[PDB]
Amino acid sequence: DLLTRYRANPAMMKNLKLSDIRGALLKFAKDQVGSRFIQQELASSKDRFEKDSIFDEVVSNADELVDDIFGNYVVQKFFEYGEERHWARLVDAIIDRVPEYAFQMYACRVLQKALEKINEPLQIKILSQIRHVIHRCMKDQNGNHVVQKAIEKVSPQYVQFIVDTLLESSNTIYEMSVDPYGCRVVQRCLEHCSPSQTKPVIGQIHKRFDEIANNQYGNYVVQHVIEHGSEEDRMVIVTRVSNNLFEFATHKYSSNVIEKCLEQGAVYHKSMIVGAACHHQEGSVPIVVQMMKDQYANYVVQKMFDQVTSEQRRELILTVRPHIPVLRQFPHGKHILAKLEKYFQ
RNA sequence: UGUAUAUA
Ligand SMILES: [Cl-]
Repeated sequence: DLLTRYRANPAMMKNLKLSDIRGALLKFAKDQVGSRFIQQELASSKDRFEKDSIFDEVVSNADELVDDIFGNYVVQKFFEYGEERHWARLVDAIIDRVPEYAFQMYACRVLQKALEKINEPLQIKILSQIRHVIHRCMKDQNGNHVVQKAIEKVSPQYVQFIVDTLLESSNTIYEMSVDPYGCRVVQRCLEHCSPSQTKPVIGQIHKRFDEIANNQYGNYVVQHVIEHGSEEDRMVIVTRVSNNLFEFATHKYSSNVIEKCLEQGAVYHKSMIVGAACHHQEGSVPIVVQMMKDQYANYVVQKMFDQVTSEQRRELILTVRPHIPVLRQFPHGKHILAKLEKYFQ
């Protein structure tokens, strides 16, 4: 009845405080208008006891509020930085159903707010439950964000079980790299995990490099290997793409990998790619010229002109200068050479 | 002329 009154004439009730909600916290937190009063009060109130008064109502009904369209924000407000005195109780209120909450679209946002704010003992206490559903959680539309959040906010030694799940079986990393949600977990792992953890992960990627490099999601995983992997990792990749420059460049997704190699690679990595592009075939035309005729590889050669040194750019100009006549007669070849005209003068 | 990344 208290909520029914407050919805009708809200401005006629501008004195309402959180201590007045009392046993109405459930109806308020699950209401569109009610949950905001709670949130606005929690943010604007300077009284620690008013905010603590409803907290036992929050703990008592946490299991019902975490995956509510509106209640999930009320629970999140008590995970904020100025509420550390309440973290341990709130985690215990939800700890046993974390395996469920990881897959729910509202409750997962609460688990992320927890991992973002709480201290390491409680973080490990939440990953304790994610351990039970980790493989299925990595691929979930909701759960992958909880695994991503753990990788960013928890020290590498306490997310080792996530890495060992990537190395669960021989095909796990391929399975994850080609999954629209598991591939995001692999990238976060490449960004934040220790070299002893990322070296076996990058090891599995190399064995099925071609498939992953041309997958609509795995190509992002390969691009993250180039940037965050070792210098030898970039060598094995650049040597791989250099010897198969035409195949990698003329496919929709692996063409982005060659672009990533040019933006990240050192001078001699650029030299391997430029050398392979200008390597004259005895019975045909240089690879860079065929690449300019392709729907995808033409963006790769302009990337070369934008990224290589002047002497390597010099090598490219002496290679395709005899070929502009036959190049202009291919689809979009006029716009391609026009973007390249600043290099042909 | 060519690719992704969840809440009122
Ligand atoms: Cl859902």
